[PDB]
Amino acid sequence: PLPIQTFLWRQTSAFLQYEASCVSFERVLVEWELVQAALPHVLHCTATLLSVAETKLLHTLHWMLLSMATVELFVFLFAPLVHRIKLVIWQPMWEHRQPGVSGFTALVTYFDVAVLRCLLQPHWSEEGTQWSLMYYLQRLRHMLEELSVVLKAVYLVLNHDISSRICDVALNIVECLLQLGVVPNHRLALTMLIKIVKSLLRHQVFRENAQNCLTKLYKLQFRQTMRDYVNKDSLNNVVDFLHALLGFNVEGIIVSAMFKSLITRCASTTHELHSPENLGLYCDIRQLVQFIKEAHGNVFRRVALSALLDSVVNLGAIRQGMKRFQFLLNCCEPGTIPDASILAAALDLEAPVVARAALFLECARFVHRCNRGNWPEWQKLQWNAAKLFYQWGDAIGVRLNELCH
Repeated sequence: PLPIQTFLWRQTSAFLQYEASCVSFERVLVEWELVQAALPHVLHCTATLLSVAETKLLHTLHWMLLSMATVELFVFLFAPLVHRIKLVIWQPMWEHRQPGVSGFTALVTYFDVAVLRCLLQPHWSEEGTQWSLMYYLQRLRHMLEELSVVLKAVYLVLNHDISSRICDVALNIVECLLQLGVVPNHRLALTMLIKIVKSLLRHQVFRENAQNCLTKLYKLQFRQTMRDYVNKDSLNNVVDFLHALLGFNVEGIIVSAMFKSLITRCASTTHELHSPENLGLYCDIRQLVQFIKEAHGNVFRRVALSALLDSVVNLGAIRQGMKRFQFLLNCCEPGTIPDASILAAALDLEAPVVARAALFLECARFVHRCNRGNWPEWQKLQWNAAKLFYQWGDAIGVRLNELCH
């Protein structure tokens, strides 16, 4: 470094005129340590101007080219410019291959580490991202033709925002890494898969690939991490995930592992739930639970009767089970959640008497509310519930007669 540095800054002050500046800009450089020291200004200003001078700046850069921070700056400013320049570096770079300059193409990888480190930026211009991701895809393919930090970077960039192009390229690269066998980390990969599938003729093919990757990953903790994710992440995303997965085996295990915690967490939100703005969301959940009951979830019975399956008596567990039962019963099809058989058989089940009595009195209160007039806040279903109630009563009476008599 020498007192001349101010002159260099002056050049930036011209770019940060369009025609006049290029004359002296080319002259002073045309007329190795000084070249290296001056390269950052030239890279910055040419990137700024590009975002007849084009040819002059390109020639200046080529003359300059013919340490990690330098490549870092190079990538940050020139990655989005690839598609617009339309040669040793540009032509290979159009196909997402390493540039041919020997300055940093050499192997100790400088370009790779540069792109990886700078890609962590939260608001990189999207144009560059699409390139960088494709580059990684290509490199991974080359690896398969003849890395956890890459997964970490992809995960850190995915959360900020997702798009059709971004999600497609992310799915492709994640599939390529799974094919490579990077996973022996598991939590990150599963979370990335969740994020990718959360936003999905064109879409189905990738979706089929999505569940294929999910099945491949299933072979190797899954339940624990999923149970953590469902509670940690906001409901809207969880319900969107379930809608995408099902649409209204992997589905069996995921539901059997997640439904209990989903109901548990959603139960303690009634005040937010009733607010009209979010009412639409509730509708989705209804379908979800209905589907779980329709033909899929036998776990529904076990989750519904949790209060007496997880059993001095444990007050907290039974209270949580009853909270879940309250949410489920008041959710859909009044008088349909507990069938006649379960109520009739509840007398003899080898479970704490308190739980059975609580279930009976809760059904009693539900029937009382139905009588008073206030069904769930929304008919033929009114008449149907009468038949279900009569079946309940007949079964209970038959059981009582058989037992006592």
